[PDB]
Amino acid sequence: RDEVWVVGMGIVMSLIVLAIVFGNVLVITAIAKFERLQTVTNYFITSLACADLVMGLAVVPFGAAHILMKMWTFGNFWCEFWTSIDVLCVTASIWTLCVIAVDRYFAITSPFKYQSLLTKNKARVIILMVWIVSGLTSFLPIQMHWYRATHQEAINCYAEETCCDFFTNQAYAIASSIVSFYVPLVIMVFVYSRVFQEAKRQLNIFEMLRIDEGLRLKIYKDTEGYYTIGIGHLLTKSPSLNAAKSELDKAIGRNTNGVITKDEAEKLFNQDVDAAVRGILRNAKLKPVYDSLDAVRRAALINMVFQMGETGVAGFTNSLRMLQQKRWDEAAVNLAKSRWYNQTPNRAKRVITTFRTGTWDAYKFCLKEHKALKTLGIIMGTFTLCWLPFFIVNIVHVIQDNLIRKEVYILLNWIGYVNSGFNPLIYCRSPDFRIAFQELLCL
Ligand SMILES: CC(C)CCC[C@@H](C)[C@H]1CC[C@H]2[C@@H]3CC=C4C[C@@H](O)CC[C@]4(C)[C@H]3CC[C@]12C
Ligand SMILES: CC(C)(C)NC[C@H](O)COc1nsnc1N1CCOCC1
Repeated sequence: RDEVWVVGMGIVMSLIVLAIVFGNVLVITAIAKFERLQTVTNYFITSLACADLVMGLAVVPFGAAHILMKMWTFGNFWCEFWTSIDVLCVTASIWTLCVIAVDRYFAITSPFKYQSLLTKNKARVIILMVWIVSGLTSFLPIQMHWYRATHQEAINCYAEETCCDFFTNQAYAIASSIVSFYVPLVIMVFVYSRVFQEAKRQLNIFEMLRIDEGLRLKIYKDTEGYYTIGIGHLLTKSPSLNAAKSELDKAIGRNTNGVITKDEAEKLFNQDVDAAVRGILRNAKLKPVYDSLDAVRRAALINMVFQMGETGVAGFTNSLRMLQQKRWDEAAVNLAKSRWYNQTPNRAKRVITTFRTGTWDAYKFCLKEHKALKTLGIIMGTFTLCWLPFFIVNIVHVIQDNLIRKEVYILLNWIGYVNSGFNPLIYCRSPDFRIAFQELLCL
């Protein structure tokens, strides 16, 4: 209990409280003030950040006071109430994460793909419902004293206003643990593993080419040096801006002035990728290699025709022969031994991998909408990494009470507590939240 331990642990607990509060009001302020961040996914994130803000203000400081003082100095009424809020916050967090997982599944399986089927009205209704049901399953078994144990060590701690050690009967510690944590966790891990499976299997040429070519609504110059716009649409071979601006207006049918809209860029991208497949079926050297290939490897060939041209890809006489004979790794080395690989290495390696593996693993989490699914997977993933050891030691204590000490029980609970401050830092992955944070912090 040395002076450097109590002050040392006192400082880190104080910093943990500050990092949780600051970080979460930052997230709540960002979604409430910036319209770009006003989505149904972010509505569940503000629900998650609220529980985290309640954690850092109402549970973590009183928990820190219980460790340093080695006793409870807030009475028996605030003891039960503090514990009830604590349980409510963890239940609401995992259930909102479960709701996000389900919402993301219904979105990816819908033709909208990355848009939720829920409106903002029903999303709010879903959010207050998790808090009403969580509030009922968290406050009622504690206020009614259904959680209470019948052994001497327990009953004496309830009577003492100095004690607030969570003593429970084996029935509450199993029922509340599976209903408030294990059931939403199992559903979340099973449902969110499917959203990752869907995102990868549903990858097509349109998403693949948006990864490789990108999207720039303004007229720019590519790696080759020629003028390009939208998703890899070459305008002219002429090194003249007005020459490229003239051929731009002729493609849309209006005075563009060099600026294009998403509707126009997508329309131009659709006819471009259609011209790429049209050229393959007309070219005598590319037509049989296309028929021999599979749906995913066909996209890799279309991609090559989109970038280099129909006659360009027909030059790989050896590589095309290898693709028909289905000698993927032997095709890869010849494709590596090219000017195309030297000029665009990050793009070529992905297309070459797609020919080898015959999967979308090279284009794994490359799309902006996929990064958003990865970020949400990290939010869910760290939560279970932080809470699972505490919830495992909780369902082990019921079978054998002497197997684990009280010192390791609080430590694993605090591993779950520090999670409440990680979520805001994980949102820095999104550029929308990054731009929001910088503006609110005035940097
Ligand atoms: C211990 C108890 C009293 C604290 C509970 C606090 C309640 C009132 C808070 C915590 C989380 C909150 C929700 C967080 C998310 C949203 C989405 C937002 O776009 C509209 C409001 C709404 C729906 C909030 C309403 C109020 C809410 C349910
Ligand atoms: C033990 C103490 C200090 C009250 N912390 C509670 C934990 O942070 C999490 O509590 C829970 N949230 S949802 N389900 C639970 N539990 C964990 C404890 O045993 C009963 C059910």
